[PDB]
Amino acid sequence: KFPRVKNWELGSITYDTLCAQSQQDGPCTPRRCLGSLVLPRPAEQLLSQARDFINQYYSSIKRSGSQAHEERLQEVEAEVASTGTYHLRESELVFGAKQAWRNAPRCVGRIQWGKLQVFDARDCSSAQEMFTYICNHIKYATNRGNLRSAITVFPQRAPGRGDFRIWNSQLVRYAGYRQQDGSVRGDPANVEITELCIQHGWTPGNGRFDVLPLLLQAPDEAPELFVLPPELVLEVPLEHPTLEWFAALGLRWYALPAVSNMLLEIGGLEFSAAPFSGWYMSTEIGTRNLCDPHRYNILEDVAVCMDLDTRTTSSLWKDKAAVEINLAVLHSFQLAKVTIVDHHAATVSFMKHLDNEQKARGGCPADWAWIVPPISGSLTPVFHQEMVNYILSPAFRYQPDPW
Amino acid sequence: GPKFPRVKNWELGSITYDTLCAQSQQDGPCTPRRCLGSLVLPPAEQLLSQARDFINQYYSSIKRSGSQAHEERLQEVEAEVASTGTYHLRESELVFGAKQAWRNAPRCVGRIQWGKLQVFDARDCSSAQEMFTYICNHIKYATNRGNLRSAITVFPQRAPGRGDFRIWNSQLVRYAGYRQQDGSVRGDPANVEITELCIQHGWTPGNGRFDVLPLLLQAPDEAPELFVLPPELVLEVPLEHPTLEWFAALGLRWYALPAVSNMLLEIGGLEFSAAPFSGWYMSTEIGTRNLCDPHRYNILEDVAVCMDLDTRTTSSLWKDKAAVEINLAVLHSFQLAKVTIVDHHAATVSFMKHLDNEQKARGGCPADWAWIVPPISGSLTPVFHQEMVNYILSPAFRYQPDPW
Ligand code: HEM
Ligand code: HEM
Ligand SMILES: CNCc1cc(OCc2ccc3ccc(N)nc3c2)ccc1Cl
Ligand SMILES: CNCc1cc(OCc2ccc3ccc(N)nc3c2)ccc1Cl
Ligand SMILES: C[C@H](O)[C@H](O)[C@H]1CNc2nc(N)[nH]c(=O)c2N1
Ligand SMILES: C[C@H](O)[C@H](O)[C@H]1CNc2nc(N)[nH]c(=O)c2N1
Ligand SMILES: [Zn+2]
Repeated sequence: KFPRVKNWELGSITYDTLCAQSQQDGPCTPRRCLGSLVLPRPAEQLLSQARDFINQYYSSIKRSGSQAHEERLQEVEAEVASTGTYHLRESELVFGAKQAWRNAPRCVGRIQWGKLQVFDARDCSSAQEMFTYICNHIKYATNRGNLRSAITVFPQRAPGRGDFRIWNSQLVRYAGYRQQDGSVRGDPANVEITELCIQHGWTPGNGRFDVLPLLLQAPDEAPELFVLPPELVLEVPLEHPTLEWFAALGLRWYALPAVSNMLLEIGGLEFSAAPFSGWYMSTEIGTRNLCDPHRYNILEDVAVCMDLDTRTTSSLWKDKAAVEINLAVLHSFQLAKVTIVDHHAATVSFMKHLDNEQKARGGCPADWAWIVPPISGSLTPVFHQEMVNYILSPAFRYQPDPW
Repeated sequence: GPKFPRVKNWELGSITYDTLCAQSQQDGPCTPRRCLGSLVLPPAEQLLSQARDFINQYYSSIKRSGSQAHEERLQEVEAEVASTGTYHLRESELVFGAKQAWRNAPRCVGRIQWGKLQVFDARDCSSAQEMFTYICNHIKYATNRGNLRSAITVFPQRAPGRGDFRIWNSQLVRYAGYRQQDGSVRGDPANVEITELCIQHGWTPGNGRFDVLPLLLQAPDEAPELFVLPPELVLEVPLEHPTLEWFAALGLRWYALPAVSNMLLEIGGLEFSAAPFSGWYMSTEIGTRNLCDPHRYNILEDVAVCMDLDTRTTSSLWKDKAAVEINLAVLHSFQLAKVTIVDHHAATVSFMKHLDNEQKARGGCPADWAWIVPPISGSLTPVFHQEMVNYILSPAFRYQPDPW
């Protein structure tokens, strides 16, 4: 019933009891673990999810059973009974957004969960308005390199009406230009979105790091195209501390990781456009974004600059180049005074988070395969920590691409 | 479409479906409410069903499913359980079973090799001395002076009302772990308990960082007896670095042969409590886990200081740098000594090929992602980007409680 969770570096044993609060099914069954899969394969429903959330909210401020609690439950019940739905008070929304981050099993950065600026953009009626909110989000979150976590929340979904959607997966993304000679200039993860932009009338560039426009969509309307003011988008040229040739690669990355394709669910209400940003862990850029084969794929180029043996795997040329690239990202962001965390500091902070959550709730939902970094796994403490994975609401969820 | 798990490779974009998982009879630790996949250790009627199942598997493998000999073997096994409460496997059944157990092992990245496994039948063994002889032969055969060969030696099965054959050590080769009076550990901390068990049983202990442990061997209903391995049987590789000349002076070494000996081999409900097996190392096992784990030899800081790295800050990536050079030293020295080894890139590539083989051969392959992905350079290898389905097929290797 209650899972025995062991740390194999220290011998420590905990027991997760938070998992009992899980109301949603994951992809595993006793016959097969599907834990490594990236994506997933009436009115009393909503009402019970609403009651549960309001109950959480009032417990958070230590006022359970009180008359403000009991009254808020009836407001929620009266509205659902008459309209099939209801609305969150802003304070509740602020709470809900923090819990969704706190509950995100794949996020290594949750030590920060209580510090989150929440912009209420539920009074949005057009793509143009959505653009203003996004520009402001970016300005606030970027704060000249002293990054600050933020989320902007657009109107929730409503029955028989199209969704508010940001078509881009992140607020800032580099273009992917498919050359007709088989290759791709720019970021191959972004080929499809780049093509959507062009079809919607964007005039494309031809660099490896062309910042994409935002395609914003208000309900049942064609998406509209907005170019982000170049001064809003802070970027960091990459250079290496000892390899003077590194900067000559023209490599660079943007400061702000702002995810915009996820759906935020609070108390049974769904928010299809709710972009959020924190700051980068260095490996995201250094390992995944630049070294992944289906991305910028720079491993070989850097290895040759380093004059390593490329002819054989046993010279570990890949491992060596990757370390230097990650070092270039850390150095450069620190040089440009932009908030960034290395994977050792991050994982160490995540262990402290686990301990805080253990005392606070009796567990912490965590997805080992995502929490463990993409290089130097067992060299971080999270590797040796067993983790229980489950779904708590409020939550961030994936949703289909709107096209 | 298909009512089976869909499996994606995110590098290549390719999709497969796992139908093999339908063959699983034993439940794992996960439920719809929570995934426990990262957890390291989570009657004649029952026997007969497992026995019938394995006999069906065996006859399938030789393409005689539904045949007269198949049905006679079924009747033969049932009648044997009917009078003894257990049954016995034929030689070729044991060979097929042992190989299928390796094939079925979700955590093993080396399964491309699964059909080339030398199976030594040792079901005649009747003493601890004789266990020693068999073990020595295994080591000689498998070590083959550096040109390593996969092998398993299978000792008599669990019998009703008779003690188990057990090998107390977790591997046939392991370094002593000597607990110091100043709290620390000399040698391998992983092996503190078995070292103390060896001493309690009469072994005169050394005081090195790399003292090879004696074997504690247990024949049925008898106390374990102690056997020292003749040193020439135990191939070691001194560690040096291709370009960093000082690395040799660290005096580090590792043994050639990884030979796991505490696992239980299960076949058709028959349980072989002693069935040590061995292949060859993947370099990250030695270079990353055994030598760099904090709770193992923990040499990361030593090496980083020799490399003159800034160890006062995480963001210098000193751990990452030292780790790479240690791994490189493992590879270089094993190659120089001409002792079979595989780096984590070559291994993971070979595992992708294996997944493709098994997709065609069996409609899928049970695989534990957290264990298949290597402990350094994870996403630099192709398996990181490969979704995997994990489940228990039988025949299997299983963990078993320690004899004491
Ligand atoms: C403040 C610093 C933060 C750091 C260092 C951090 C770190 C990370 C990293 C490394 C990942 C893995 C992402 C990947 O490989 O694609 C991740 C995932 C995630 N993060 Fe954070 N994060 C931070 C802030 C936030 C904030 C403010 C939110 C939302 C309020 C958030 C929500 C999430 C979610 C929902 C995931 C999982 C995405 C998925 O399931 O695909 N994070 N985080
Ligand atoms: C031939 C070369 C082989 C290589 C390179 C190889 C590689 C590996 C590696 C790296 C692991 C991870 C273990 C750990 O980190 O603790 C592993 C696990 C495992 N291997 Fe293989 N292996 C090989 C041969 C074999 C053979 C011959 C057998 C048995 C007949 C076998 C059975 C297993 C089993 C049962 C595990 C899982 C152990 C556990 O679950 O705790 N392997 N292998
Ligand atoms: C799961 N496939 C990639 C994917 C990642 C997503 O999130 C990545 C993500 C999410 C939140 C983050 C927060 C901070 C940070 N530095 N990186 C972060 C990275 C969202 C949608 C998709 Cl489709
Ligand atoms: C659970 N981790 C410790 C443990 C590891 C075990 O096996 C590790 C193992 C098993 C087989 C291997 C075969 C080849 C190889 N290179 N390494 C191999 C490593 C068995 C039991 C235990 Cl208790
Ligand atoms: C197949 C595998 O589950 C997939 O590639 C995962 C593994 N772990 C990850 N971990 C993080 N942080 N981000 C990712 O995109 C992934 N991808
Ligand atoms: C807690 C976690 O499951 C544990 O550290 C695992 C992770 N993956 C592993 N992978 C391999 N190959 N060997 C191991 O011992 C482990 N340990
Ligand atoms: Zn699972």
